[PDB]
Amino acid sequence: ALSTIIQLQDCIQQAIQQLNYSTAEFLAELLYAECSILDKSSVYWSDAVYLYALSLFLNKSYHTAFQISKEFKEYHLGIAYIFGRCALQLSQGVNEAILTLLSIINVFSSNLNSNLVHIPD
Amino acid sequence: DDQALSTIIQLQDCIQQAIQQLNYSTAEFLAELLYAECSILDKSSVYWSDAVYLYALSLFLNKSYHTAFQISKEFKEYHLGIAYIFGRCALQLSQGVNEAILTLLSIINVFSMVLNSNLVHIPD
Repeated sequence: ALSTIIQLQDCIQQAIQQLNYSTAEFLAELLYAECSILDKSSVYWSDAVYLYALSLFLNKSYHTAFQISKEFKEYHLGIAYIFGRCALQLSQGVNEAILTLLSIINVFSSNLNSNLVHIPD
Repeated sequence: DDQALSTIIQLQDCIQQAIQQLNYSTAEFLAELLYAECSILDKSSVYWSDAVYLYALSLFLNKSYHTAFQISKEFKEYHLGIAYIFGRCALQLSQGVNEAILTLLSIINVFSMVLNSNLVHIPD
């Protein structure tokens, strides 16, 4: 049952793209709950975590997305970015974000391609 | 004039790129620059409307709701996105809601000036 979660993630993309906030809260949480059970290391799990964390961060809920991205910052670059921005907003856990973002920078330096919305280059 | 249009287009792509990421102050400055540059061009041309809409969106995004509300109130009828920004500001401040209603009712009833555009956050 991956078509339904793909459709709902695309729906989340469309909703957040329409500058609609707290609409993506329910759908992001639905994706989080659905994908927490199927796997803990699949690409869909990381995608759901990242979309959820984006939804909480953009809806003035920082003290939750903070820890949510803290748990799985090392899996996806967008999760680490959300963690760092929420750390800047809340002035907490700066060092861990520094280490994670330094590590992703060295990966580019040393001799990741998800195209989801609001993903920084 | 040959390069004048290219600069405006490049600036528009720059603002869309900046808004796409969570980079808002740069979007603020770039939208301000485009809005200032577009002053010479006549109100009939689309570019003024797109620049005003982008500036209003950037002002709304930066929590400066009052300035976005005023700017959108100035040219609310020209573009649909300006009306959207007016409605968002009206809900956020509860000021001038009646004008927002008289604009949105007309824009919704007519659909079902400039109505469609390729820019970011163009409402459906």
